[PDB]
Parts: sequence; C-alpha cells; structure tokens
Amino acid sequence: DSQRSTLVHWFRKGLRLHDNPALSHIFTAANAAPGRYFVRPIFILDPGILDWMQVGANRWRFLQQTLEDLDNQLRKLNSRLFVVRGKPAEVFPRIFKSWRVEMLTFETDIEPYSVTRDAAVQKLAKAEGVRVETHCSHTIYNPELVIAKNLGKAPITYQKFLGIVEQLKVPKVLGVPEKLKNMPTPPKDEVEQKDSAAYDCPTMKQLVKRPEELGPNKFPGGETEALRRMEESLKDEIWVARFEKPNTAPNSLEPSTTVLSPYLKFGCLSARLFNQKLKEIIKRQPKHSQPPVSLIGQLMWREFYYTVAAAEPNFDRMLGNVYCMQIPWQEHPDHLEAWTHGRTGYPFIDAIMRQLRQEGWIHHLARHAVACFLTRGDLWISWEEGQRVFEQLLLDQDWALNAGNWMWLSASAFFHQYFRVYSPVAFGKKTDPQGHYIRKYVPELSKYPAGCIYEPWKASLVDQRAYGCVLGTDYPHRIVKHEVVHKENIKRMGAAYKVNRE
Ligand SMILES: Cc1cc2nc3c(=O)[nH]c(=O)nc-3n(C[C@H](O)[C@H](O)[C@H](O)COP(=O)(O)OP(=O)(O)OC[C@H]3O[C@@H](n4cnc5c(N)ncnc54)[C@H](O)[C@@H]3O)c2cc1C
Repeated sequence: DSQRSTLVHWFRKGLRLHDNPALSHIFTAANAAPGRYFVRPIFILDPGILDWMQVGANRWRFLQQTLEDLDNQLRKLNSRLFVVRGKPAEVFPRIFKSWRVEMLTFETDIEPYSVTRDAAVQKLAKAEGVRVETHCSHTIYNPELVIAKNLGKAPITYQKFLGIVEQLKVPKVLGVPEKLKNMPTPPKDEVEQKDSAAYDCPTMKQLVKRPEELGPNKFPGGETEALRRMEESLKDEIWVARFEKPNTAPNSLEPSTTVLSPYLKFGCLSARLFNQKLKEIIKRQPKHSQPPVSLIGQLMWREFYYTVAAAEPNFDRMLGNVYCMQIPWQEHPDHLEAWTHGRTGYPFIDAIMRQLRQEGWIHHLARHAVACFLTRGDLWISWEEGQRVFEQLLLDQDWALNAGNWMWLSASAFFHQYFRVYSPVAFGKKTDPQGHYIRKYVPELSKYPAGCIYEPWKASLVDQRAYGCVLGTDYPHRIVKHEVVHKENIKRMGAAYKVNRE
C-alpha cells in the first residue's frame, strides 16, 4: 500500500536471469527495502519493424520463444515480464512519470543504433532524477578497457588482442536473483486499466507476420534451452578439451560444433558463464587444445570482433571503415539472386544456402565457403550484399560478428592471403564423400551417384535422365566456371591491393 517508486530493468540483449548484474541489482535493492519498491522488468517492442524484411521469420520465432521463457522464469521469482509496445523515445517519458521510476538498469551494447538511443535515455533520466546503472555483461571483457590498455586503439591481430586481455581481470559470474519478498503486483497504469493484457508476452501470430518462411524448429529460444544445450556440450569433457575448430565438419548431418551462437547473440546464455565453465574443464584436463582453435579460442574470436567493432561505427560498410580495404566489387543482380536462393549450379554451395534459409544456422566453414564464393572467389560481389542475406536468415545474426567475418573472408581486413581460394567442388568432399549433405538439401540430385553429385555436369545426358534431374531444366547449370573466374579474381585482388598501399 506504500510502494512509492518503481525500479526498472530494461531487457534488449541479456535475455536471461543468470549472470545478469543489471537485473540482480534491482532485485537486491527491492529486497533490502521491503515495501518501498515495485519492480518492473520490461522489454520494449516496436511494432513498426515486424514487417522489415531484414528479420526472417525464424529469428522472430526464436525471439517469441525467448520472451515466453523469460516471463516464465520471472514468474517463479514473484515477478513477470512486461512487454511494452512502442518506440523507446515515447515509452520512457510516460513510464518515468506514470510508474514513478526511481532507478533504471540495463546491459550495455556497442551497436551504433543502441549507443545513440541509450545516450538519449540517459539524458532524459538525468533530467527526470532517475538514477541509471549500466553493466557490461554481454562480453567477457569491456571493449573500452581493452582499447584503453592498448593506448587508445583496437588491436588488429588476434594474438595481440590476447596479450592485452591476459592482463585484464575476469569479472565474477553471478547466479540468479533471489525471489522477491513482500512485493505485490504493481497497480495498473493508464494503459493496463484499458486492457489488462497490454503488457503480456506476444503470441507467435503477433510476431511472425510471414509464417511461410518458417522452417523446422531445431533450436528453440530462451535461457532454459540455452543452459540445457550448454550442459550437453560439456557432458563429454574430452571432446571439449581436445576441440579443434578447423577439424569440425561443415557438412555433417548433425552439427559438429555447439550451436550456442543463437543463445549468445540474444544473451540467453552468458558468455562469462560459458567461459568460466570452460576454464574449469581445461584445468582438470592436462592435454587440451589452445587458442585460436580451442573452444575458449572461439569465445575469444567473439571478444576480438566486438572490440574492433566498438571503435568503428562503419564496421558494416566498406567506405568510411578505417579497417576495410577499398575494393572495386561489381554489381550483378542475376548472380546475386542465384547465390541468395541456392541456385548457382554448384551443389555444395547450393546445399549450404538452402540449409541457411530453412534452418537459420550453418557451420562456420560452410559460411567460409559460400562467403568466399560470393566475394573474392567467384562472383566478385561485395561482402555487404552477403552480410545483408546472412542478416536476414541467421538466427545468430550479430552486427559485429557478421561484418567482421565477412571482411575476413573477402580479404578486406584482418586476413590478406587472397591466393588461398576454396574450391566449390572439392572442399566438401573431404568430409562427406558420399554426398549425404547435398542429398538432404538439394533433393533434386538425391539419386546421383557419389562420383558426380558434386559435379553433376560430368554425367552424360542419358545418365541425367536416369537420375531424374537434367541440368538446365530440373537443376541449373553453373552460373560461372570456377576454374577460370577464380584465377581472374586473384589478379583483380592484386590490383586493388596495390592501389591501397600506393
Ligand atoms: C561470413 C561469416 C559470418 C558470420 N556471422 C556470424 C554471425 O552473424 N553471428 C555469429 O554469432 N557468428 C558469426 N560467424 C562466426 C561463426 O561462423 C559462428 O559464430 C559459428 O559458426 C556459430 O557456431 P557455433 O556456436 O557452433 O560455434 P562454436 O565453434 O561452438 O564456437 C562457440 C561460440 O564462439 C563464438 N565463435 C565461434 N567462431 C567464431 C568466429 N569465427 N567469430 C566470432 N565468434 C565466433 C560464437 O559465440 C559461438 O557460438 C560468422 C562467420 C563467417 C565466416
């Protein structure tokens, strides 16, 4: 009857209860002063973007599942999730007054949109007397401290980055907040009085406006599934200890790596928790792998890309990007849409592009293959176009990680040995000589013998008819001949590399 002010936590990333310092500070404070505070954990959902085509339906569904899981977990603590519809610029001045907000917390984000939006709300909060407290728990280290320790610039090599963060101190990992005590549900504000369900978690139908893009629900969203999935990947301590990234297959029928990337992108899983549990396993396993190929090395790859991205607001762009080589990519809408829909005539990369569309995840080396094909390998199209397609279809779509890896693959930054080119025919044969992966995702070739399913043009016309799929009618011809265009493109990279040094 005497709760006079509301404490608010604001989810954007960090969609978990565990290891969430911003959220547990609100819960601790509320329990330390029983009867003074109402608590409101909020997510702000702008309905204007549900139609944006850069967010595929698979990612929308992941988000719906994550928010439901989050609301369920918060109910066990005598709270709940409040999903507020609106744009933050209009929501915060209302609830600041209406809920009499005393404190606001959230996890920090380095993406340029977030940085400016957060600065706006900080300004408004200072004016309105609201104390703001932010925490850096999306990453293991704080990119500003690593850039500081490096005398003001981001390290541009992996090994150098490791040298700095070795000097850094590792944050302590928190558990879950404790059940709220002596706290009734908050009284209804002006909009809850008009509709008691106005802040309820949205249904699938409300979030997924194009249900026809949905594929099979292989990777459910949310913290509960995140933690369950981590535990099973660590149950086999020897597999964890001897993990070597380049030796995992891109084209096995079940994933050869952890597929924790979607959960780390949304914050359903704490990277700091994952890192600590991995440290404990390395400790008691005397022969283990080392960075960069080890599992801890993979998390360090995430950390590296986040800190260089923090220093450059054009990280997702060629021009204005201080890291990125200026390379004269060409435009070809026909080649681009063929790549985009997995109709290039190279069965291996077509199968990758179709797994991506249907399922929303593909293995790291599968990404290397289709990215190299689109850019410096064959089509000579800008990595920005590949970033665009990946952004639509990837569950783990991440601003820094997508752009950084595309600049790497296209030899625009961080990696410069452009003479190495992946072969669209040969690369996958090493790990799937029978072509099971191709048969699953390119089912029109599923009756081809293994001796030509990677290169169906080697089959005669009589054989093609026997296999049930003739090139040019049931499956396209190669849109380019790899063995000639890749030689040309190696020359153009040398030309562009001269112009940049000069
Ligand atoms: C063109 C291209 C685009 C990419 N875009 C993304 C993206 O949008 N989102 C994304 O999360 N990763 C991206 N990656 C990196 C990498 O391919 C994925 O992180 C990884 O395949 C996810 O599978 P996993 O969780 O099983 O990885 P694991 O091998 O199990 O590694 C564990 C975790 O380490 C991190 N990690 C692993 N490899 C990398 C890497 N190369 N760079 C950065 N972090 C890494 C991720 O958090 C990952 O979940 C991209 C790579 C390429 C070549």
